[PDB]
Amino acid sequence: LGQQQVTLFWSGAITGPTSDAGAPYGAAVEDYCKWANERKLVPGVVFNCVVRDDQYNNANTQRFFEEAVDRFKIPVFLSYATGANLQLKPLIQELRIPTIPASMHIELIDPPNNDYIFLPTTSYSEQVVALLEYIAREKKGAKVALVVHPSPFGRAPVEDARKAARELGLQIVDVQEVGSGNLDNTALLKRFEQAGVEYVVHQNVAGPVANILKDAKRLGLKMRHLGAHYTGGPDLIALAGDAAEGFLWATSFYMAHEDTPGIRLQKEIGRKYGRPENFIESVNYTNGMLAAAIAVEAIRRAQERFKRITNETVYQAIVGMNGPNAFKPGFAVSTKQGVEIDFTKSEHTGAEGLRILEAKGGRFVPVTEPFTSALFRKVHYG
Amino acid sequence: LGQQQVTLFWSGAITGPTSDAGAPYGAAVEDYCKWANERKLVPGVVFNCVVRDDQYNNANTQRFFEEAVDRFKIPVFLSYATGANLQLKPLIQELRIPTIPASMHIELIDPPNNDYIFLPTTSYSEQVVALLEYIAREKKGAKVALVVHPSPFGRAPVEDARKAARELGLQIVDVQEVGSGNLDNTALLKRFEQAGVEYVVHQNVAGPVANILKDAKRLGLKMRHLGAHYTGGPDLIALAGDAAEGFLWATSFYMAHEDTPGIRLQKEIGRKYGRPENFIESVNYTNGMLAAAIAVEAIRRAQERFKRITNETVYQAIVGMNGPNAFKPGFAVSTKQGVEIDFTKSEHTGAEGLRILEAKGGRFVPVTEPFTSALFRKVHYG
Ligand code: NA
Ligand code: NA
Repeated sequence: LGQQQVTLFWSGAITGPTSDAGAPYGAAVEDYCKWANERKLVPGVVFNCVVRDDQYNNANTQRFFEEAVDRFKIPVFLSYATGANLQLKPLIQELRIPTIPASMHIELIDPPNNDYIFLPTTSYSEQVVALLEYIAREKKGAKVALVVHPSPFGRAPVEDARKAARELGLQIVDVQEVGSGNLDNTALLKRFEQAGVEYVVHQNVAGPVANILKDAKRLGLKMRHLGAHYTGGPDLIALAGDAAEGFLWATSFYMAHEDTPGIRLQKEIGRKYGRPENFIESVNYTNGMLAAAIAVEAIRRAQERFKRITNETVYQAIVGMNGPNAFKPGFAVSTKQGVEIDFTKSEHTGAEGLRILEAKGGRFVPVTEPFTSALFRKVHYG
Repeated sequence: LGQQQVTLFWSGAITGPTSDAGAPYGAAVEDYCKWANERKLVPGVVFNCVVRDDQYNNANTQRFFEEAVDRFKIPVFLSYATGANLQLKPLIQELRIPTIPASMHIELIDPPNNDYIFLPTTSYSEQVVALLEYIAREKKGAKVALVVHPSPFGRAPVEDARKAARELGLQIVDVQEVGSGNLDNTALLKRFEQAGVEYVVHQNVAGPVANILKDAKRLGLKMRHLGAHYTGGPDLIALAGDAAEGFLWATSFYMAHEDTPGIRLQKEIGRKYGRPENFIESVNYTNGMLAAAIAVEAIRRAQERFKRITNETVYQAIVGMNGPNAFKPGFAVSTKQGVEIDFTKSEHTGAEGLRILEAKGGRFVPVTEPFTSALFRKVHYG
């Protein structure tokens, strides 16, 4: 009765490892929550916006989550790191709070302790398998190398890739872990060239990838580079410049240059709060805005249906978010079959479609229609 | 329960332009704050820590500042951008609020509206002048170029530099402005070589400087590179690696590898709160902790002397911070006759000494004792 306070809490890497993505992501959550208040998107609710920088340290994330459950009574958890989410799964499950991660690791929505975790988009695995499919269409028996961030995040899609490579007749000849501060990748690239690698697939944030491309260009190599969600967009172009030309990127998001109410809104909100241009255009600002938008829309549905806002009512709002009752903010693509954001008790992936985009003269251009990977489902679910 | 709440407010670039510096700086403010609470530095008071990311946008900084005055009645301001500080001097003077900036621009403490602003360390102008002095004893009549950040921060020491150079018989042949995303610095460096530049002095953060060093190393160039406070430290090493070998750097801080209670405190505080290792060694983590330590010691002394914590009593505790009451936390160097941190109504610079250090084997090594530049006082004050 009257205005109530509701806490929207995100914990992730505004600084520290992976912060190329966590900074714009965190910023979008804070901004959207700010916009929810100004436009009164949820009648009778003022959002208390809590955005914590855990710097990719799982102990910081746990402490911030415990504080947020105990003190702020959160009905939802906007989370970040793969490693952190893996570690908190038992506790998330125990206290039944719906959790929407920036991490797209499929293991998060696999048993046990998976009833409350909802992936806004396709997983690292589907992305990587989608890219491998694209590789096998180009060139049979292609030699491919994986380069991966040194963490549970980098390692996430490695097993689905090996088994997909096997199914497609490709050979994964190496897998290397490369983190930030990779000033000189000469040795690694020379190793790949000796072994006849022809395609390098990346699972990383954009700074390590950019460094590798810069060196690749410098040395004049012919291997093609591809990458999953966090590797690309305008961020990669800004760090790699022309060394990005021809990079192939798998993602569920619309680009900054496409026409969508959601992309339009990201721009409007970004300018409103004076974000720098490169935040406004980041695909990760889009990514955070979708996560906060999902949370804010489930809170709204909870208010309309139950007139009470709890982990339980918010849960019920999310698992009813399907069919004609799906959420279509225009942030991510949809299959010509499907809708944009839809969940059920048994379907925990929001935007199940993705595309492959190619970097051309400084901009990522779609070279596919939205699609789902049946190959991913065979190798992963059997 | 029952404890007096004192708000410690900082606004700066946690992300956006200059964030290579602002992030560790803001992290140190927050941590020194948590630590004051853990240890109850000031009896009967709890510090509430408001650390805000303005992304180097002056409009955000001003809005954050006004809000913190209205809602928290802050007794001190920890500020950041040189540009934001220049714009706020009248309001700071109006509010009679001691302001301790990250910015070291000498013009902040020049009249008018300069009564409430205190530099913790040496200014940009004296660092640049000190460096030009190092150049003239090595090579009479040397050709030098200045490369600066494209903002008031970058341009801050240029007039003192021109003045000094002319006193020394050096020829400043070019001043260039380069910001972040300077991926290719070839055109600029080639223009330097054709102009016969033999020394490059940088006024900048670490990222752009690093990009220039790596290009210069690729091109086999032999100009010597030098830089003011924000250009160097373990952060420049991490970004530039070997290309930084030989860089000459002017700062007032102790190094991470030196032995000091203050440096010991920063490692202990940083590991206590799970900061990444690179933040913990950052000189800008040291720099922010000094700023926060001064703010906290002044509040402490105000409490003890006056039984009230206000903008007025904090100010009195700052201008009495001299002689027998000078402050010696051990973050910054002192001269032999001198002392670490001392202010008067008339002396608004804390640690007046600086050193020149040289990068050898990925570590900055002092190459001088602490000193002050008479030449700087000649050109700037007469
Ligand atoms: Na779905
Ligand atoms: Na002094």
